[PDB]
This record gives sequence, structure tokens and C-alpha cells, in this order.
Amino acid sequence: KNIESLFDYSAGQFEFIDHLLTMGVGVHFAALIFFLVVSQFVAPKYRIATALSCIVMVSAGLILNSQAVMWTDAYAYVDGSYQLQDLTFSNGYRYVNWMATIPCLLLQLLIVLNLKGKELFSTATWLILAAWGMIITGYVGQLYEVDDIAQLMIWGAVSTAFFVVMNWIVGTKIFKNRATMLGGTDSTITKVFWLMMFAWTLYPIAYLVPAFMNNADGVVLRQLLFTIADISSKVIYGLMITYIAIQQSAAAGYVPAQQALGRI
Ligand SMILES: *C/C=C(C)/C=C/C=C(C)/C=C/C1=C(C)CCCC1(C)C
Ligand SMILES: [Br-]
Ligand SMILES: [Br-]
Repeated sequence: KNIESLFDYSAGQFEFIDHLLTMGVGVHFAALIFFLVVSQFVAPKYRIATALSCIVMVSAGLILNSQAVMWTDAYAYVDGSYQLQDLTFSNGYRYVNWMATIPCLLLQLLIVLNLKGKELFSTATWLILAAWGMIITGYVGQLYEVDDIAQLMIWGAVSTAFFVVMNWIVGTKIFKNRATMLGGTDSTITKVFWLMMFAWTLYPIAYLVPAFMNNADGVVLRQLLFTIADISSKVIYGLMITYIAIQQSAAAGYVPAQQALGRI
């Protein structure tokens, strides 16, 4: 069903993928420790945004770990190359994980935007439906990446419509609420929008790899793109959300935030 299953891999290709996925685990778990220790400097109003970064680190780090183990289970070194054994490797589990991690990424943004009550709950609801629509339709599409490329493209067009609408809700909420933001974070949150547009677009590029690069090297490329994108969309994004949360905390008078920032 997935293109990974069609090829044998050289030692270099096989090991590089293994290292990519392992480094990703280490990066997410290292970040998790940082987000954990820094959360005591966040005011109550934003503390959940930093907690959600911890939740995303574990979720993504578990999926990467699980992908790495599945990669080594599925392939063994036989007659000069890594060849498929009885177990199967696939990217489908990443899509299932997005069902949880994308809502979390969107909720931390809504929190640092100072949204609350009814606006918060309704914005989050529409965002979560649009995200699930994107992820489900892309999940279905990738089932056809070996059997029916045309079907992969069409499901990907549907998925892209949900993506574009989700980004429009995000941009609309960022550009409208920029002005409520304290401590100069009105400037930083704009960079957050651009980081998301960039980093999230890596995923659909990766989804199209079976169409424009259907071979072992394309398999490597796809893993590399997911790694750059996971890091950018989860770790780098989380660092910027945390910075915005602490800065707004300090500007609103939360003393542990002022002292943390004071001592660096
Ligand atoms: C941390 C994981 C993140 C931020 C994953 C984001 C995933 C997407 C933006 C997926 C987008 C897709 C399309 C827009 C079309 C092709 C199918 C998808 C689901 C890869
Ligand atoms: Br507060
Ligand atoms: Br994830």
C-alpha cells in the first residue's frame, strides 16, 4: 500500500532513516524538559499553552520512536541490502497522531492570542473540524500512493481545501488579535503565522513524493521533509509560543516571569 514497501534499501539509505527518526525522538524529549522547567515562569492565564507543548513533545516523540522501531522490525540485511521481512512499515500512523497533535498546536496559539470564553470554544471547534477534515481526507488519499496516484491527487486536493480554510481562520484570528498582545508580542505572533505557513506546507510536499519521486531516494526525502517539518512545527513553534507566553506574563505583572526574563 505505501511506497516504502516497493524497494530494497542500501545500508546508507536504511541507516540514515533510522538516524533521522532517532534524532527526532531525542530532539522532542530534550525540548520537553525545557518546556517543563520553564512552565513555572508562566502566568496561570497562559500556563496551558506551555503544557500543550509538553503534550505535543511526548506525542510526536512517541510517534517518531514508534516509527523508528517499526522501520528496524520491517527490514533486515539480506544478500547486500535491507529487504522487507514479515512486518510492515508505513506513514499512516503519523496521520492518526495528527488528529491529536494538530488540535493541540492550534489551541496553544488561541491561548496566547488572549482569546477566551465563547470565542475560544467556537474558534477552536471550527479549527479542529477543519483540521480533522484535512487529516482524514489526506489519510485516505495516501492509501492509494502505490495503486492509484490519480486518487491520491484528488484526495489531496480535497485535503488542501480544508488546509487553506484552516489557515484562513488562523490568519484571521492572528491579524485581528495582534493588537491585544502585550510586551511586543504583537510583532512576534506575526512571525509565528509565517512559521506555520512554511512548516505546515512541508507536509503536502511530502504527501506528493510518490507522484514525482517514486523510488528509494524519494522514500528518504519524505522522511527528511517530515523531520524538518516536525522540528519546525512542533519544537521551534513551541519555543516561540512559550516565549510569547512568558513575555505577556511579565508585561501583565507575573513576578516569576519578570524574574526569569530579568536573569537572562
Ligand atoms: C505536527 C504535525 C503537523 C503540524 C502536521 C501537519 C499536517 C498537515 C498540514 C497535513 C496536510 C495535508 C494536506 C494539506 C494535503 C495532503 C494531505 C496532508 C494531510 C499531508
Ligand atoms: Br493570570
Ligand atoms: Br505528530
